[PDB]
Amino acid sequence: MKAPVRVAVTGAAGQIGYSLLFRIAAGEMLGKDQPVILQLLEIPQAMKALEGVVMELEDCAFPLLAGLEATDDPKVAFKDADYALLVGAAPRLLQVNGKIFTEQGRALAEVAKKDVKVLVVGNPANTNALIAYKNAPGLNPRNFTAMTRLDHNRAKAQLAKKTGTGVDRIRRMTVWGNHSSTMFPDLFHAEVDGRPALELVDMEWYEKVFIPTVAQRGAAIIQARGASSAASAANAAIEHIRDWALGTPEGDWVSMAVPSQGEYGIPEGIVYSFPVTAKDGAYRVVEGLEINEFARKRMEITAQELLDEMEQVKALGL
Amino acid sequence: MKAPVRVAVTGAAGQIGYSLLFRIAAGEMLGKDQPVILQLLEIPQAMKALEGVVMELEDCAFPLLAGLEATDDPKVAFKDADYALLVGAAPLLQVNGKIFTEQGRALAEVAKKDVKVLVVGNPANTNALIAYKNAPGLNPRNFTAMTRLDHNRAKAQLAKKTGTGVDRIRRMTVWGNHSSTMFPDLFHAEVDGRPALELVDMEWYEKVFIPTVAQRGAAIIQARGASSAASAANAAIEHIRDWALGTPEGDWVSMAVPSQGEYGIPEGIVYSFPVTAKDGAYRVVEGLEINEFARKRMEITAQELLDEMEQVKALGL
Repeated sequence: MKAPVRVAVTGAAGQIGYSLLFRIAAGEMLGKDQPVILQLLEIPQAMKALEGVVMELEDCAFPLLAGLEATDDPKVAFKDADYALLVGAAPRLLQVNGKIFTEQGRALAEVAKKDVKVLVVGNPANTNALIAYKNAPGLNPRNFTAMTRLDHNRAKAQLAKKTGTGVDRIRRMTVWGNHSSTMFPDLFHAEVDGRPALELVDMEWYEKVFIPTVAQRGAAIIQARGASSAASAANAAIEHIRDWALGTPEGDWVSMAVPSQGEYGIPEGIVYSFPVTAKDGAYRVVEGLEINEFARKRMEITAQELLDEMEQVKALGL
Repeated sequence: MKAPVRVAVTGAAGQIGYSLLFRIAAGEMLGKDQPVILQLLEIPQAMKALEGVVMELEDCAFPLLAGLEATDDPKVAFKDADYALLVGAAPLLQVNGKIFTEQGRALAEVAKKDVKVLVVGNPANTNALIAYKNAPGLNPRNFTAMTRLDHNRAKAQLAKKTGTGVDRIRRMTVWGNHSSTMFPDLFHAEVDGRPALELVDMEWYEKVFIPTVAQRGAAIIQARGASSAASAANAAIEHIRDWALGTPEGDWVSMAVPSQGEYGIPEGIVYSFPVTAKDGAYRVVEGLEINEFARKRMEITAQELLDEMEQVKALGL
């Protein structure tokens, strides 16, 4: 019934975009009652391939796809966007990523809706989201986020498997920090069918199996498939946006990397994964948690990495 | 939260699978209240890649994915299957003969008696034929092939031309099979409750629409450097979904199903008809007036499928 919303998506002809766009047009991201207009962006070199993706989207005959355009100019892609998924990044320099997210930052602040919701997916996501909101004058910095939902989902999957519990009964999972080898999956607050996770697993498995498995999971899939985890990444992005926009379940929370306002003693400014609830299009960092020494030490090590990256970005005036 | 159903999918680590499995596991195919168990089949050389796909599905934390296994053994993949999506085919007629003879047999041996079978791998109509012929004990009526992609392509082209939403287009039909000689039918199709030819003309229908639909797959390969995996997967999902959950009232879809001899289509071949579906059963729309322009074009694929059916018999498949 609702009026259409505009969804901008970059890197739209790449593997993540190919897994992402069809499910967005199907209504899996914002609901069955919410028509979407897709505004897709690519580099000029990939525009030919992007037109092929457009033909396929058309070929699904999606009833919620209320509009569809493809461009290589950010000021057209971001034009009156309500949502902006920044999937495309440097092909793998902090130089290149810097120029992308500065350009895309100012473009968003130029032509997007004032309360546009921004999700950075391309790595390094946390620092790219930093560069982006930093160069987005007039836009609330808190509308800029980066994705740790995949680590979140990966962590949850390993816990369900270990405890013989369905994933739908795993709640209050948390991944702190950035999307990197220093990320911290937190089982001290996680619940398995209403029991504390560490009632059902002990510390040695946590430290020696669970944390390394989640942290190394991307490399394993690359090993098996000969390609990165596009589909589970895209599903993660979809859920990141969906929970942000439609709300988190009562009693639960998710991981979102957001500009730190100092909570849990995390340095201000940097984009950092927190436990969050979301309601009516707005997230709130979950307060009132107790942080022990093991958690604290690992949360600080991610923070330091992010602080290192921030001071390096500032070293280039970005 | 109904009891889970088992869904078998072959060629699971291929491009179409990679687009398929995640939407299925999410509940897009059978509904949000229907848990599924995915039983994934690949060839031995692809099992390593398939394990990667398994990891990825797990990493989505899908609440409706009640189970998940990977195997290179059809008798394992198809065990107690309620649905079977036969996506993997030859990467010729000999090779497909072996594949779909074996998979028809596996299905007979171990799948549910009322297992709904969808053949996606090309040439789908004949592969479905070989599979139902080698499936003693299963109903031939449950063996189907996909023409939903062409159907959907055709809708997309009619919508673009008339400037209306795709949701105002109903009763599209693509007769025959997934091939260049397929027949998209505008004589029965409707735009906003009006006959399509009151909104577009015969010349455009003839010289633009029909070849545009037939050449579409090639146009996508030319653009992406790869085939239509995602829209193919989407067509497969809707094929099953409409079959399972029913078609909208006043509407119908295309499905290639065993012909019983109607509409001048030789009996026994699998052939795309306009069909409705209600309660997991499909029914060919009957009593449509067919004109000679259409009949002639339908018979091209009807006769080329009949030839394939005879050619398959001569090879004892």
